[PDB]
Amino acid sequence: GIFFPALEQNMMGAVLINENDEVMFFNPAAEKLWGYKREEVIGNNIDMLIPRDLRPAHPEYIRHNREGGKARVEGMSRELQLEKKDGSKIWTRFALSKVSAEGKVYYLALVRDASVEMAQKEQTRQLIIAVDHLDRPVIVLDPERHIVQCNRAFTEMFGYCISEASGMQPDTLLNTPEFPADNRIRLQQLLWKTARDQDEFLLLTRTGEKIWIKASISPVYDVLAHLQNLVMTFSDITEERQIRQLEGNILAAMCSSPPFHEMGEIICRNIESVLNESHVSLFALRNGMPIHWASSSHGAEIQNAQSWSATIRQRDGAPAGILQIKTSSGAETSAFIERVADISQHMAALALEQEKSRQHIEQLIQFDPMTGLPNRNNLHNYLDDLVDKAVSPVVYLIGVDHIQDVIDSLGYAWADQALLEVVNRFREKLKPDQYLCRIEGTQFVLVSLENDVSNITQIADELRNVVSKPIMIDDKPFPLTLSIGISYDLGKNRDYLLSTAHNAMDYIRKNGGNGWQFFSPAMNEMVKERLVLGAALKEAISNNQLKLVYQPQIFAETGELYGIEALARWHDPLHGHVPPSRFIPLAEEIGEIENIGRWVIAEACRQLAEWRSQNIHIPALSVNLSALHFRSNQLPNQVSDAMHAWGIDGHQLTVEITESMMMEHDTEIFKRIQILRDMGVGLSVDDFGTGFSGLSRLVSLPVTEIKIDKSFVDRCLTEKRILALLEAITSIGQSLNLTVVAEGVETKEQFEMLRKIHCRVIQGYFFSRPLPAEEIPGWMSSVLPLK
Amino acid sequence: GIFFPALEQNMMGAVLINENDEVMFFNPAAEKLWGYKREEVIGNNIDMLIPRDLRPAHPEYIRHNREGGKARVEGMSRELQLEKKDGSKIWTRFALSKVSAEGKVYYLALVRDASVEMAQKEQTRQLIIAVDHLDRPVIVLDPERHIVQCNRAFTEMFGYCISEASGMQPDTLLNTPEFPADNRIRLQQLLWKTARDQDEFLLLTRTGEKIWIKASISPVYDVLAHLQNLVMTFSDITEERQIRQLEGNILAAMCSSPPFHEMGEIICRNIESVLNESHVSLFALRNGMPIHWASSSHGAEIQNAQSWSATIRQRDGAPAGILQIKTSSGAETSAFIERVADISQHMAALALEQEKSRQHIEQLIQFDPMTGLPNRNNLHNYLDDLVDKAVSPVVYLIGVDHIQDVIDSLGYAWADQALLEVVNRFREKLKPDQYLCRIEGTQFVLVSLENDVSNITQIADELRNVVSKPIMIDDKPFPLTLSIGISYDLGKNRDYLLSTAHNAMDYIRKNGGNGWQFFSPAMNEMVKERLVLGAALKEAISNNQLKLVYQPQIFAETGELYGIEALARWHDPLHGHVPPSRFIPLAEEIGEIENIGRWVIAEACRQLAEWRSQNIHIPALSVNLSALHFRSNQLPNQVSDAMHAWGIDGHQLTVEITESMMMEHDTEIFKRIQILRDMGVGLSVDDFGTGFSGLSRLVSLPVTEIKIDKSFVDRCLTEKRILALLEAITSIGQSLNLTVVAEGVETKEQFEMLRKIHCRVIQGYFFSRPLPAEEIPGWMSSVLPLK
Ligand code: HEM
Ligand code: HEM
Repeated sequence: GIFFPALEQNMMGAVLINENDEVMFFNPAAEKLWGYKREEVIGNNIDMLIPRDLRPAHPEYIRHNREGGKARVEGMSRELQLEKKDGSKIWTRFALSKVSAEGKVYYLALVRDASVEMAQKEQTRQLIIAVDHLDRPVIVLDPERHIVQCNRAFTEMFGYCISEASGMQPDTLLNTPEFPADNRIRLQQLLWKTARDQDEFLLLTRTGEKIWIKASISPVYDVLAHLQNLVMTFSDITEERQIRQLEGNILAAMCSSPPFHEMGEIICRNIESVLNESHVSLFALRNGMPIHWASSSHGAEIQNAQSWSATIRQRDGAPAGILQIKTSSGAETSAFIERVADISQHMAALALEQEKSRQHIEQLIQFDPMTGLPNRNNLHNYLDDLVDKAVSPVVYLIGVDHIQDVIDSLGYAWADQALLEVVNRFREKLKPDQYLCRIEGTQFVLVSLENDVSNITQIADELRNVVSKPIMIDDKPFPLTLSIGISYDLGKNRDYLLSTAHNAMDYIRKNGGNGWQFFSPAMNEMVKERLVLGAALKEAISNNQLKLVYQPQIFAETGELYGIEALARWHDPLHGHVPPSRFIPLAEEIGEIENIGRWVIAEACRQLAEWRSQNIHIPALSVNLSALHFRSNQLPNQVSDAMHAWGIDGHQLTVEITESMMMEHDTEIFKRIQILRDMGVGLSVDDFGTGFSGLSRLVSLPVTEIKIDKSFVDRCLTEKRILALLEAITSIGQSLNLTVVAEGVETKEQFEMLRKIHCRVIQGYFFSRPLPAEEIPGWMSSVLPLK
Repeated sequence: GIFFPALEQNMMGAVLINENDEVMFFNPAAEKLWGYKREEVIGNNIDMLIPRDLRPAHPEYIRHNREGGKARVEGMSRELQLEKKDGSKIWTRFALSKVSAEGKVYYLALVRDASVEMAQKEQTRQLIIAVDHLDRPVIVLDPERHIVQCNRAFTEMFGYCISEASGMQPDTLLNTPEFPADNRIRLQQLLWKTARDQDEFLLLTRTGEKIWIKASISPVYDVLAHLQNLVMTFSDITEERQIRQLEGNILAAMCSSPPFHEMGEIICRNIESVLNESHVSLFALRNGMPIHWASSSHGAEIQNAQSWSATIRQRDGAPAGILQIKTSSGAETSAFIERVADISQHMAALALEQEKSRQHIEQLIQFDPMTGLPNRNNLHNYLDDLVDKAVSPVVYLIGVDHIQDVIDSLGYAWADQALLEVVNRFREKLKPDQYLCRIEGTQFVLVSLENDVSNITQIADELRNVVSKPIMIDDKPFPLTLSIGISYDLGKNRDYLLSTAHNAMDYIRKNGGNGWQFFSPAMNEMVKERLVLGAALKEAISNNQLKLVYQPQIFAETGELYGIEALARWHDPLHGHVPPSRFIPLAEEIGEIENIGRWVIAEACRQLAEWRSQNIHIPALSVNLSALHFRSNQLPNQVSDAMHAWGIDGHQLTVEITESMMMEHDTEIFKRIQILRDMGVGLSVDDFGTGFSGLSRLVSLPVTEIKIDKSFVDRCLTEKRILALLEAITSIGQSLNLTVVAEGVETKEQFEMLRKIHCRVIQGYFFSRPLPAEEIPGWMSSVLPLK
């Protein structure tokens, strides 16, 4: 038979199975397939040829193709995986056909090895993901200018599928608007142009919005140099420019250097604004852990959405952040999401880098560029030094308040200068011991060592008075004040001091600002009682409750009377017998020293005159002006008025002017005081001048009394180190014809020591304790002399 | 036999041709394929079934196969366009097999259609062309992470195509430098990521080049949700990487806020780095006109140079500048030039906006917000007020220089920190009366009010020393220098002074990297001449070429010469006859304060040795040492050494010091004076003691004699108080044999004016003008007394 040699020498594996599913034929092509030899399977069940794992399902196909023939179908050709005798599940092309061999229902199966074309199909399967995956849409056109294949970017960019765009003109697919009318002419010209070309089109999506597309056509010929294909690519220019301006705006915002979470939120907001129908949010990396960096308020869930992840990497190293964007299906094309993701990721890397650099910068900056002052870093060391040296530091926290008005009105450009002006006033005001710092924003710190209550009640006042007059901006005033808290304690660490200072600083502002306070309620009480005492002193001068007392002075060599001294004296049921060691500085703080001294001298004069008018006389009275410092320009005015109140008898009066030199700062006092001698008052001095030999010890000044203070005589009896200077002062008195008085003496031994040196007047608890205004007349009417 | 039905009833197209090209077998499948009938086909030439246009060569192919053997190929297969009997042409897969009957040559043809396969092949060529048309590389990776496909972009940009790349790891396929930034591990891990990711990598071409690829890996899953393929896209981030570096650098710049011109220069540097041989220019817009803000310095001639412009607009879109890029003709790709235009323009946009704001506020700002120092306008108003008041200042143009080191190494932030550090030194050292501002950039200006050349040079030298110490920052201290220009002219405007000082600073900076001078060299020579004089004094004191004069003091009583006072002199031929009032301050300036005094005392002791041999019995010898300013660092040891040098006990030697100088350090000074007491060396204090008047009487025993200054003795007509000074001295004089010395007597009338006051010693020109070293014996022999 002719069919015998052709079947025998054939390159396709032909096999036949009887109606009972048993095989009866094989060939060398079948041997190239499977692997079994002919005799191994001739007359045996087909199941052995069937794959071992496929045998359970084969009977179903057998029944379907025998009982009903799969709806009376002889067979078909298709691909199937063949498990060769070596166990390899190779791929081959199978074909089936019902046959009537021997009058029975037999089935003939043809097989062909298909490894090579299977590899071609693998190439195509990779190439389809290579085409769907792409940065821009691309579609190839046959000689008749019909769309044949497209990509996922094309589909998601124009709302079209391959089924919808198959075999149809690009313009017919993207039906163009009639406005302008030349769009059709231009697109035809470009599409039918035989050479590579580019142009711009105004396509409108199947689902809506217009896109100003930039389309390009390129040719591809064949061996015969004939038109084989024309590849057309629709690069986006509308959304492409949207991403370009997205990067531009992200860089613009980042150039202002806003804080970390602000940068994250800005990036998220803009990313969503471009890739609408999505949410975005970033995570930062710290200590090898992710922390939610920023998010936009539009975090609502959207159906049919997919996540999309990227990693933030700085100049090198592990990630600095995690990028995640959830986008709803149909929101925007995948390549466009890629375009947004790359820019967002690189911009986020730069954002992380900026914060990282700012960390090391701020942590080590030793001066804040605004105001150029020291900052927290320097203040930390300048407080650690003091705390470890154990010298009690005092920390004031200043807060500028009522500032936001300038920021709102003129803007930051002028609000910065407004702060700098006050900071410069601080510098012009402060002193070498003090240290200044600007910790953050409108908050500053002052470090001091002098920590007396009366010192702080003045430093705080200076700091708060710095801003009395308004700040001049644009020649227009803009007021400000300060809330200043004072921390002062021993032992506690700088951290405790700063915490307390900030507590007080915020507390003052919350109460209303424009003020100052200590941290300690007890220390605040202290000043409350001080203020009450000051008001009481005001009322006291008003109501004439203070008095004066007299300390007798005697000629040390004879026992005759020499003078009396007017020691101020305060009496009060609310506070008992306060001493001049405490009630004078209160008068200085309250500014009533003027009335204090006025009443003192006035009552001294009135007592002197009312005793002169009676049958009693005394050598003189000495009022110590230096105690209240009596240093205003009315220094002679007050005494002149008081003396004129009852006539001028300066010869009967003495005055003490022990300002360290009384001319070291104000020469007007000296130039005007000569009226005292003109009236006859007895000038007196305690200290010894320094410069120019104390102005040649002012022989021109008619000094009368030289007073050796209490301490000198108190310490004299022990040491010749003081006996020598006592000798010198007494000798110079005796030589320059000056009367020397000693303001202290306790027991007979001190008086014995002072006797030999020829001291002229001695006063102290020895001769007579101070005796009030009511019975010193009795003492003088009784005792003369006292030795 | 089944061999007949095996083919006769087959559905696959089958034909057979014998040696004579006659069709011997033609199956019903072949009938339904071609359209002929079996009877019409059998016995006819095979060419009838061949396409008419291809028939002529078919017999030639058959003859070639019959004769040449063709390596006895058993069979083959392919697709060709079959022509049917009706003339229609279709694509039909087919295969050829070689069979032999009766020992002759026969050929068997098998045929199927697979027209959908031809359509898929058309789709496959289309996929290849679609992916290959775009220049972005894409590759596909099997599950095991082996690259299994490539495209034209990848092969062109990496050398390896698929053939030499398939079936191996991408990390090995892609070679990297030796872990420059740990690139190997990053590539390995990213290649192993299971979720979509993207990073950057250095990859070296076949030749070997440092190119950067933005590897972007994405997975593709199957229908059953398993990892199926890994497709990645290496976008060549080289232009993109360059823009990344550009953005980072310019972001760092704009954050650090450099000056506007340096910002433009940085922009130009980056622009030329990304575009070699570029003549880029930033034509900003000022007052509606294009102003050259900056440009790249490489303006070399270019043939048909490519020119482009980018528009710089504010937030509202109004034009504000033009980035004009000029480059080699067509040397820049459109896709990359577009970005170096847009991104650079949009980053410079905020620079321009901030600069416009700063320019609007420039005429009004009063405080530079980087150093806190007053800006140019404050200084201008201050100098205007000073000149209106007729105050000529000295503009210490402190040109803080060498800052370029920190600028190039650590950048603008740490440059500002160093500037704040140096202004900290200036602020702490400047005296209250001085003023300091910042005229521009790094040029500070410290306005003072010192006209003395000595004070000016002292301020310059102390500024130089305070800047000399390394300026610590970031634990890498940098040395810094100053170029202090100075000027001083009465009645000249601020413009005159600031032009002069600026020109002087420029002149000195040009002549050297450090120094300081005046403008108008007419007076700059003063520093050089005084320095030469200082060197000459150094030489003279080292050589011991000075001289001494011995002025005697004559008793106001009837007596012999009380003593001598030794006064150091100097006589040189070149520098003139230098007086004491000149060289003593020069001695302090040059640092021989202790050395000159040591010479003075040594000469005094040697001359004491010389005198005693003759009848010169040395009543007493005072060697001053007050104007020479002995410090405690060298006083006791050196002053005492001269005592033993020639055997003269202190009973005649005398030193002098002012208590105003003793008060400099009260801790130890007079201890050495007591050592001198033990040695017998007397101490004659100055005009009078300072405060407390006691150290001049106890522990120390001065007032062995005390001297009255000539300025007072000759001015007694107004300084009449020196009479009381004399009597105060007389007190302790009669106490323990102490004495006064009125120095400066010039007439017998002054002698009468003094002697009435019981002064014991008279000195001055009148009784005896100073005598040369060797005439003391003559004066002694001649005058006893003169009266
Ligand atoms: C590697 C060996 C084999 C494999 C992998 C295999 C697999 C399959 C599978 C999965 C089907 C379901 C329908 C389809 O896939 O098209 C099928 C159908 C069928 N199989 Fe097999 N089979 C093998 C061997 C054979 C052989 C040699 C025969 C000989 C007749 C056979 C008899 C049939 C029949 C008659 C059908 C009906 C298909 C139709 O009518 O379209 N099987 N085969
Ligand atoms: C549509 C029908 C046919 C077409 C288009 C066609 C075309 C061709 C062409 C162009 C060749 C040259 C070699 C090559 O292309 O690889 C060839 C070779 C050949 N053809 Fe055909 N042919 C057809 C039908 C047949 C048939 C039915 C037979 C039956 C035996 C046959 C026998 C041969 C032989 C023996 C060769 C030699 C191949 C070799 O030596 O490698 N041709 N054919």
